[PDB]
Amino acid sequence: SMDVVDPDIFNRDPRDHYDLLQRLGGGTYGEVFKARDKVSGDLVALKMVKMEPSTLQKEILILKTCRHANIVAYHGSYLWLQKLWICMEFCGAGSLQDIYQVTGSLSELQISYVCREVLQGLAYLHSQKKIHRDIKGANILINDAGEVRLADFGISAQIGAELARRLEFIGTPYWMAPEVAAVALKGGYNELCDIWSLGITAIELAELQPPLFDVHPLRVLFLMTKSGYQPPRLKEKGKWSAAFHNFIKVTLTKSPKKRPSATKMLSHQLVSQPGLNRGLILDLLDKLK
Amino acid sequence: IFNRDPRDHYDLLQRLGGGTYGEVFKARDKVSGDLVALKMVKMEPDDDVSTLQKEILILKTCRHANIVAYHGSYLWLQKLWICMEFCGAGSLQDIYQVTGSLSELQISYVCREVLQGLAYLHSQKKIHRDIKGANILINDAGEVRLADFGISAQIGAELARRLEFIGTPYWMAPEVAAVALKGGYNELCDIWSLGITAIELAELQPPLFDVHPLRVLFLMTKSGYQPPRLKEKGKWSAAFHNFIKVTLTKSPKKRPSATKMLSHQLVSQPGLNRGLILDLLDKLK
Ligand SMILES: CC[C@@H](N)c1nc(N2CCC[C@H]2C)cc2c1CN(c1cccc(-c3nnc4n3[C@@H](C)CC4)n1)C2=O
Ligand SMILES: CC[C@@H](N)c1nc(N2CCC[C@H]2C)cc2c1CN(c1cccc(-c3nnc4n3[C@@H](C)CC4)n1)C2=O
Ligand SMILES: CC[C@@H](N)c1nc(N2CCC[C@H]2C)cc2c1CN(c1cccc(-c3nnc4n3[C@@H](C)CC4)n1)C2=O
Ligand SMILES: [Cl-]
Repeated sequence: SMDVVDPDIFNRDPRDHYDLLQRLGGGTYGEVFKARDKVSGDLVALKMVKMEPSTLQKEILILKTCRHANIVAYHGSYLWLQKLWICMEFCGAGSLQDIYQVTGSLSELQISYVCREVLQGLAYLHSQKKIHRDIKGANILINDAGEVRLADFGISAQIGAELARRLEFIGTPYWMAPEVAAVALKGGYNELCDIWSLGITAIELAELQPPLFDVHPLRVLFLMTKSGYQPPRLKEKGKWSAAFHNFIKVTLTKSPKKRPSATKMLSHQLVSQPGLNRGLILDLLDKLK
Repeated sequence: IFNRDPRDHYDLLQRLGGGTYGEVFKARDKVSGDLVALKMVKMEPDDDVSTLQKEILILKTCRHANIVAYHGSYLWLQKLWICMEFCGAGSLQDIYQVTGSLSELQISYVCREVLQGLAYLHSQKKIHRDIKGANILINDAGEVRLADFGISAQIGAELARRLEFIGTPYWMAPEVAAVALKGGYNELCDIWSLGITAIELAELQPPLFDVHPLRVLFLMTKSGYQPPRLKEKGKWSAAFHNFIKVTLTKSPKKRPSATKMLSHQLVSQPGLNRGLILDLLDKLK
């Protein structure tokens, strides 16, 4: 009650409300488990993080204040015995990475529908002055109806925490050049970084991996910052339509001043075409079986 | 670094000031009688001393007439003392607070001397990052000296701390990668800061000084942000107005370098010399 926006954190065992099912996956953030509501029988995903004896509260708040069909729903969190369990919408088919690893390259129409859906979620997030900063196949989830939901605001919360603390150390601003003020306040970039990530994700869904995937991370950073760096392209030309080649070209615009917003990208031919609906992903899921 | 009590070589005379960096004292050499400034920092047991050592290294390796003279440093009982030249008049901010607005010729001389120091630092990709009237000192002989490498010495460590957070970069936008590896800015930020400082020398405060710091930061990050200007138009020459206009170029990509600014009419004019500032020091009495 003392918070402006209540994060809805229960100081109790999540097993009071849920039946813990299988571990779906894990990483540096912690683990994701499947769970079932003890009264309604509805499925949920629990993201469990091991605590040390505030940035997770920021992640919960980013999620809670989203109320959009293309962003995973929030159902409350449990803080118990040094563990935080964030309860969210369960997406029965997993991530697009989980799917394409069995299925192979998605079709152009299936990629188009996913991009339209991700752009809707992004336009909504950017309208709220939020940035995702971790768009990729593993964070775009698919439910049993073939519908698309964005997940994982972990990096978004880490950046929010970093920028809020940074204000404590910057000192007086009056003599700062505008590019120094941009780093101190915003980290030196804006929400258009998500549009680039979606373009890379479209290549990922078409080629099963992002460009340079087998190059070392620090070397990829080095390659991307060289003066003669050029945005990546789809390897096969003839397989894709000129609209998919162009969608990649404009989302992967090098200069952020010319890279279009999520709202603007929703007018692109590739994502505004009439045959885009969840039925395309239902076809993909049939192939999965 | 000397492993001895600086009180053995100096008599502490008067605390000149203090801040987040610690304190600056006026001190006198026990044998020569020459005056020095001692910047002291108390080191806590768990502190990382890397950025303090880098600050000493910058001062020691700078061999330039427009950067404060360095004498040595002392480390004794976890107090670090950086010994530098003592400036009798203090900073340009300490001066204009008593003297008032500097003349266009005095500002032109100061900008020339600051650009010479910045050209030396920028030639080795060293960024001062805290150019302002309080960090430009005037020594007893009338020479203009840049001081305070406290921010500059922390840039590399801050970039390294921030790099740890970077996850996988395969889906990362090139501008995000550039900020992670190159910082989001370069030495041209000092050219902007000198432009603001010239306005401060002329008007007694930087533009928007009465506006809340957070609001100033937000205004600076808007796409329609307009660089500031001198308040009076007729009081200043066309060369001074153009100096302000070009140093305050919003795009760092088009902002002139320190060497390019040294060819500007304002600072390449014939009558600029330390006599213009020794006159300023005479007025101080
Ligand atoms: C990592 C587990 C993932 N492979 C996975 N599999 C699933 N299925 C269902 C059938 C078998 C399997 C393929 C099903 C799911 C997931 C993830 N998830 C989910 C749901 C809401 C939020 C988050 C979330 N919030 N932060 C993070 N996430 C994750 C994206 C990682 C970081 N995740 C699901 O509903
Ligand atoms: C440490 C140096 C500090 N003076 C300093 N300087 C800065 N600048 C910018 C220009 C150069 C310099 C003047 C800028 C910063 C800092 C600290 N900070 C920050 C920001 C978020 C978290 C933490 C943080 N979380 N855990 C820890 N930290 C650190 C405090 C160490 C333990 N820190 C900044 O953004
Ligand atoms: C400390 C107060 C300052 N107003 C001040 N006053 C003075 N006087 C003379 C009599 C009355 C008063 C006007 C005299 C002086 C100063 C500073 N200083 C000096 C000298 C070398 C380095 C640094 C230095 N290195 N890092 C930093 N500094 C400082 C700029 C703070 C950050 N400073 C002087 O010689
Ligand atoms: Cl910063």
